[PDB]
Amino acid sequence: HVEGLIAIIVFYLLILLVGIWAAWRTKNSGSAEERSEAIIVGGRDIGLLVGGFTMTATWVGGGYINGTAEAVYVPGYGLAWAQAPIGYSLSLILGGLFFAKPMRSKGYVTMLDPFQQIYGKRMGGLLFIPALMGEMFWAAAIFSALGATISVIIDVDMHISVIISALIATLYTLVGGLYSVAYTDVVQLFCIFVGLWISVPFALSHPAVADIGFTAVHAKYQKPWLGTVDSSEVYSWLDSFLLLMLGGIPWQAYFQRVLSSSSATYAQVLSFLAAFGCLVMAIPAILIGAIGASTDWNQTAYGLPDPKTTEEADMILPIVLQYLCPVYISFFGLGAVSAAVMSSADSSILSASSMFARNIYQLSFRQNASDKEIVWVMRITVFVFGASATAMALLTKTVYGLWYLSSDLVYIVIFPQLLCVLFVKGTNTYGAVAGYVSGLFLRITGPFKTLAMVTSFLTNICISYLAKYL
Ligand SMILES: *[C@@H]1O[C@H](CO)[C@@H](O[C@@H]2O[C@H](CO)[C@@H](O[C@@H]3O[C@H](CO)[C@@H](O)[C@H](O)[C@@H]3O)[C@H](O)[C@H]2NC(C)=O)[C@H](O)[C@H]1NC(C)=O
Ligand SMILES: COc1ccc(C(=O)NCc2cc(C(C)C)no2)cc1OC1CCN(C)CC1
Ligand code: NA
Repeated sequence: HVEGLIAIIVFYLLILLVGIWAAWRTKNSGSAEERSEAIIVGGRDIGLLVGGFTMTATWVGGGYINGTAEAVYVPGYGLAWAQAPIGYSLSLILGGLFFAKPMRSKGYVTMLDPFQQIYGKRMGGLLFIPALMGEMFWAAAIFSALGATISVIIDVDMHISVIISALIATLYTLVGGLYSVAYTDVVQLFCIFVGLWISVPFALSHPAVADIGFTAVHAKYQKPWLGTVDSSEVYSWLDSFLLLMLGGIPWQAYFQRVLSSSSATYAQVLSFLAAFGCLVMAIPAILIGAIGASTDWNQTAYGLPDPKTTEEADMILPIVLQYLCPVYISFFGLGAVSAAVMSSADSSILSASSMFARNIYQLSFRQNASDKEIVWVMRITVFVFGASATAMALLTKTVYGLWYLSSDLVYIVIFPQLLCVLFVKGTNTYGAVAGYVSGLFLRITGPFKTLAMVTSFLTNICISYLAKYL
């Protein structure tokens, strides 16, 4: 109620102030005669602390902490079917092991730079379409989820909340660039960590909560929360896991921090330190889900209808932090959830705008452009993309339907091409078109998600080698 609103106002004011202050601090830190790169790659000196904070904050936002508890709470699901915490960590480990050093060693600026140099500028432009939709729909889904969460916590209609959040996210982003985004994520990580880890001890001691050890393997009010994977569901489980594991890498939000580190060796340690952070920040969510599963919602104020019978199972974590915690701590908990839902919007906006500013506007349409023109183009693009994302979140009712399609398209199309450029020699632009056509055809017409990725990958190689033989 009042405590939640007081937390939100303070948190957003602090974030705005830090974002503005970072721009003043770091306006002069860059190549003095190349201002276009200073707002994209950041001057190529970010250490272990700031890098480790921002890389962790990128991957631990969105629906992570609010859908990790829901999977544990809902009967028929459990720890077996909560695959985000393990998918993200394995994706980060694989990235740091195999992809991070080669990309940073060659000193690229954007993810599309490898493609345009070998395949061609036209093919680099064609691969811009799948990425831009993903970056512009992840932000829309995040904005919708934030509105839902805030309308549950307090009563302010979705429009004002989403508009006020999006304006603040865009304002410091266009003013600062990468440095504001990186310096504003330390506050978010500290808020989330402190709130969740101070809330969890108080919830566990409520008289209504039972023993989470006994509930895990024995049924008291509902089915055990460890879960079970049936013999029929093995392949669906593997496909769902592989989507997150092998589809989180080919994103520019990830490659904007791999390419902005001091050296190749410091671009691996950040991934290895973010893999640990993803696991560290997921334990309180699992614990809150287990609490919610073990609780008896008849002595608390929520009333006899259980949250999953009233059809509020997406908001189990706010309900626990509100009803099973004292107000002093509920303040910190609600601030933490509000910080958690908002984490990965600015990174997506900056990632979407940087590629259009560099690869599309500069390198293809207008090569002969000064740095001032490109700076203004980047700022205008940031504003337009933020406005478009907010409008899509508020008006259209098909945000998730398009997010699901774009997520599949990225994993089926972009990932096979990245492997081919980085690790396979002899590839041509005659096989890139074949892969791009074959993946799209199978996705649109008709586990078939992973089989399309292998068909897209294996059609890239055979045609490219065949074209050499003609
Ligand atoms: C949920 O909480 C309620 C309290 O809000 C409790 O319900 C208890 O259930 C007992 C049944 O063992 C009931 O007691 C009976 O009440 C009738 C009148 O309706 C009376 O004629 C009987 O002699 C007997 O006392 C009553 O509904 C209620 N009892 C008390 C003392 O509150 C209980 O804690 C929980 N119930 C469930 C179904 O989860
Ligand atoms: C194929 O790539 C992904 C597939 C699924 C997810 C995922 O988060 N799913 C659960 C979910 C939904 C929601 C709502 C907001 C809609 N919040 O969480 C994320 C994926 O890539 C991200 C990986 C981290 N970073 C690079 C951004 C992209
Ligand atoms: Na961020």
